[PDB]
Amino acid sequence: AAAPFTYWLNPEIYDAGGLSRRAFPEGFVFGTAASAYQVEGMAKQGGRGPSIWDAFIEKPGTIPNNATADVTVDEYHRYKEDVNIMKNMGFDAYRFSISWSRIFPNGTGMVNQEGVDYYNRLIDYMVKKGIKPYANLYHYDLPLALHEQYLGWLSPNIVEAFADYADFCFQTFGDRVKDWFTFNEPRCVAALGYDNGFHAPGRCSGCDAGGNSTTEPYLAAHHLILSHAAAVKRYREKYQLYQKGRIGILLDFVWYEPFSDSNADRAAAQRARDFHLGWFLDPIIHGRYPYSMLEIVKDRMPTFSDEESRMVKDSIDYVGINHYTSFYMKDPGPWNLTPTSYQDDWHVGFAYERNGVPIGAQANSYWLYIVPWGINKAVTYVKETYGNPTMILSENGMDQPGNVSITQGVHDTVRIRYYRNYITELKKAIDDGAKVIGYFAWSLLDNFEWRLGYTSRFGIVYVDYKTLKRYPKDSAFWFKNMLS
Ligand SMILES: OC[C@H]1O[C@@H](O)[C@@H](O)[C@@H](O)[C@@H]1O
Repeated sequence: AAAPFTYWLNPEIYDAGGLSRRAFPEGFVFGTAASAYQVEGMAKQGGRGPSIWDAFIEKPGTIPNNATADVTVDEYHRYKEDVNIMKNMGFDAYRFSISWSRIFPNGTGMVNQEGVDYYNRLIDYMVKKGIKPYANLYHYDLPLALHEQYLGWLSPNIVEAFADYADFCFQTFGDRVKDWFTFNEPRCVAALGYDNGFHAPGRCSGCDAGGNSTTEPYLAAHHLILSHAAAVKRYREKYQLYQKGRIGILLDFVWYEPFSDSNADRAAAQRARDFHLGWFLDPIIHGRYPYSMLEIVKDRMPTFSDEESRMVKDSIDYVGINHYTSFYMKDPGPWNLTPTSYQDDWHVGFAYERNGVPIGAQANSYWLYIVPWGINKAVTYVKETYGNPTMILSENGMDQPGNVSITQGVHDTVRIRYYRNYITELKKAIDDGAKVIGYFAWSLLDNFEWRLGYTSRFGIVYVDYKTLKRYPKDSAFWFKNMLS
């Protein structure tokens, strides 16, 4: 049992700000989201082959305090408890991811039956408890074998490797999983993996592992798009009419607000949207890359053949938008001109304040600014720009510093205000015609936050890493109250 202050009843819990299920469309889904590597543990066990993150983690100094996700919050063994918390808090759904290398230790070939069994236990238990499973197929965890064989996303070989893996998952799990995502944040897979080397496999221009920031991110993104399209084709031709599910992709989207009303600032904000979201959503909706990207990046960007363009266009039933934050965008003056990096290709200036006033308070993470109206502007933008496609707001949340006690950690009033305000702004966008059908908080549990390790807590449930005990935060109860 914890210190007395743990059990103070935060009155913010009961201020739902006017929100309930009645403020949302009939059958609107409220969920939480996690990922295999961040929550499962058993990284080197249960027959799981290693991923790129397992080798990347081995360089000392990469994770703070050289922490690993070998155990993390141990959802492999504690999945029943986690599902029960989800149910008790009133959630309808859980978006989780399947570990490619847990099913295919070598990426292709032999199946790890022990991994298959785990996901079957997990899915069977969610169905038993009335939590809808939303399965994401890839969450930063490429099997290491594939990276060793042909450098993973940088080779056209990855496309059939992935499609076959997707295919197997549909065959095996699709009798009860009716909601699929191919990828989480392919932009990040490409940009962090191959532009700045911040994420595995740590490739970039200056990087230890080698790389080329001018070409490799574009090559990676191209094969991610082809792999998504190839996977969806399997689903549609072989499973969809029989299983009656749906398939989409999850795309991160930072809102870019023009800094001023000038043509140049307004154009800069559009350019950033092109490179951030358009990069993936233009091909999926129009069968082609953003014009700006083609004119700036020229031949450093691959092109789709006519056959590819047809496979890629309309290759979703819905799009998941992951949204956290917003920045101001400036025209940065005259552009160079000589290729440097995907990020430099955007040719923009970032701004985090205007007239001495910050755009929002900062969460723990260096990148996260709390800007509730950004979620409204983002959703309206995809509605207007893309013919109002069916959307899931597939991630939203914020982090506390990792190094806080149970007692301090559970009283997360800042997160309550975060969710109340963001969900209010999302509601306004729906009232004005946006076709959103679900919302997912990141995340249920404090977990392994990639390069930040355990110095960042995103959960609505506090996890003591010493004991692995769960303590619902005030924000979990805020949801419980709002959802009934
Ligand atoms: O930063 C919080 C979260 O944001 C998205 O990238 C998620 O898909 C996770 O990978 C991550 O933990």
